[PDB]
Amino acid sequence: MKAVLFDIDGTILTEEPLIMLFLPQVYDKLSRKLGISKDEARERFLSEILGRRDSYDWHDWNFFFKLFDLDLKYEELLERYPHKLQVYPDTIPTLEWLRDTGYKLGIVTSGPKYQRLKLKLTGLLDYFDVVITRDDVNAIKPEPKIFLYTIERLGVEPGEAVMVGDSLSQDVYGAKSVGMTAVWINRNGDRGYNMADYEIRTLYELRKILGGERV
Ligand SMILES: [Mg+2]
Repeated sequence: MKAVLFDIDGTILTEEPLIMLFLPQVYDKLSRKLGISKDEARERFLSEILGRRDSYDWHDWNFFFKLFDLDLKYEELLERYPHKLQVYPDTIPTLEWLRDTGYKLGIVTSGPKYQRLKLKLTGLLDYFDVVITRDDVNAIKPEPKIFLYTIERLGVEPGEAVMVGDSLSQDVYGAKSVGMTAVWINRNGDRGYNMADYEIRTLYELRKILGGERV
């Protein structure tokens, strides 16, 4: 192997604490705006998200803010509350080890350009040789172009790359479809459907999968 590619959300960090902080503010603003209760605003907001799953737009918080004409920008929430982005303890030792060993490191994410800001705010950005978001290729995983553009920029072949992520449909199916090795990270005891090449609970497990040999 010559390169390891990473998903962001649920893989190297989680934005769930930020979500828990801003969702009540969304429900408040939605309630004010539409003349409905906060509980009904919650229903409408979450319903719209559910209705958009498996689509391009599902991946962008700003899409949902804009859809309801709310006075919120996800970039501003990120800048204001960066401590609500939680980096998993297994992330930095693994990136350090991979970088030192000579592996090229990439990001492949279906989220929009603010995904790069998330990496900067969590001190993760500089580990990666290339970072590709939905907004860079106008596509989402598992579309082949988002994977292929990333490895093109890294200068490696698909068979020389490993993809690591927490989505069976985006990450595992997407990576395998273009000839990469696919690792599924399963932090919460979910069902794997017998798909990925490897299934791990933390990124520390990549050491025993890849071996210690320098690239
Ligand atoms: Mg993910």
